[PDB]
Amino acid sequence: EVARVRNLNRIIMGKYEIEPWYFSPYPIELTDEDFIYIDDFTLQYFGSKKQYERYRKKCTLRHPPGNEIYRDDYVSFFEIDGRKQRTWCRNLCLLSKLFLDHKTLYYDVDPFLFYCMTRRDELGHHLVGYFSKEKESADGYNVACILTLPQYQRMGYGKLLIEFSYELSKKENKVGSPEKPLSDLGLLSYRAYWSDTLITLLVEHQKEITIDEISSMTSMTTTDILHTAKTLNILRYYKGQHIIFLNEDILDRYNRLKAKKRRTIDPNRLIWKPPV
Ligand SMILES: CC(C)(COP(=O)(O)OP(=O)(O)OC[C@H]1O[C@@H](n2cnc3c(N)ncnc32)[C@H](O)[C@@H]1OP(=O)(O)O)[C@@H](O)C(=O)NCCC(=O)NCCS
Repeated sequence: EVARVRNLNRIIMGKYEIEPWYFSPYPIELTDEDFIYIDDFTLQYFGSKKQYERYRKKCTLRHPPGNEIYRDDYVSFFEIDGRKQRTWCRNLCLLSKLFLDHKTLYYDVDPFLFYCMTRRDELGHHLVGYFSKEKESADGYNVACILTLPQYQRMGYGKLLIEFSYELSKKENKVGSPEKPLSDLGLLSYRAYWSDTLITLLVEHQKEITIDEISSMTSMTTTDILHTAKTLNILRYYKGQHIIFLNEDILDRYNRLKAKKRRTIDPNRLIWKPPV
C-alpha cells in the first residue's frame, strides 16, 4: 500500500485544464488525485466531477455578481464590492493566487472593489480577467492586483484592463499608478501601455505636449510619464517647461500599433460616478 498525498497540479475550468504557477491555499483535503474543478461562473471549487456537475445544474446568473458599469460590443465590466460578495470574491482571490508569487490574505475581501471583465459572444459572458482596487489607498494606487486568466493571456485583454483602470481615475479627477512592487509580467505590461499611450497622444492630439497636459488627459503620474518619456527619448524643454515631442520613430511606432487592429476602451461608455 502506497498512500499518495498530492499537490494541486491542475484546475479544470470549463473546457480548460490549467496548470498553476504557484501554490494557493484552497481549503481542500489532500488526496491521491491532483485536480479540482473550478466552475467558470461561480468560481466554486470541487474535488469531484460529480459534485461539480450537481451544482452546475443549479439556476445561477451567467456573469460576475456586480453592477455592469461598462458595455460595448466586445466586453463588459462589472464592479463588485468585496464586502457584498464575500464568497465569490474569496473564490476569485484563491484562483488569482495560483498565478502570483504572493497575495494578501485571500479571505479578507472587504477592503477591495473588484472590476471584472467578460468577453461576450453567441454563448454569453465569459470571465477573462479582473483588477482589484483598494477602497482607500494611502499611496493612491489605482490598481492593487491585475490578472488575465492564463487560458486568455496574450490576446490583448490585459491592456484593456489597464486602460479601464485609468478611465476610473480620470472620472475621479485623480492621478494613480499600480501598487508596487509589481511582478515582471505586470510591469512589462504597464510599460507597453504607458508607451502606447504617449505615442497615440503625440500623433492624435498634439505634436508637443506638457507634463500637466499628459497627466490631465491620462491620469498617469509624473513619475510614470517621465520614465516612459526617457525610455522613448522624447523628453524636451520648450516654451519654458518640459514636454514630450513627436518624431519619425514615434510615427513609425504609431503606424505599427494601428496596423495591429486592436480593441480599446471607449470612455463614453463608462457609466459611473465615484462614491463621493
Ligand atoms: C500582466 C498580465 C495581466 C498581462 O495580461 P495579458 O492579457 O497577457 O496582456 P496582453 O495580452 O495585453 O499583452 C501581453 C503580450 O501579448 C501580446 N499580444 C496581445 N494580443 C496579441 C495577439 N492578438 N496576438 C499575439 N500577441 C498578442 C502583447 O503584444 C504582449 O506581448 P509583449 O510580450 O510583446 O508585451 C498577465 O501576464 C497576468 O495576469 N499575469 C499574472 C498576474 C500578475 O502578475 N499580476 C500583477 C499584479 S499583482
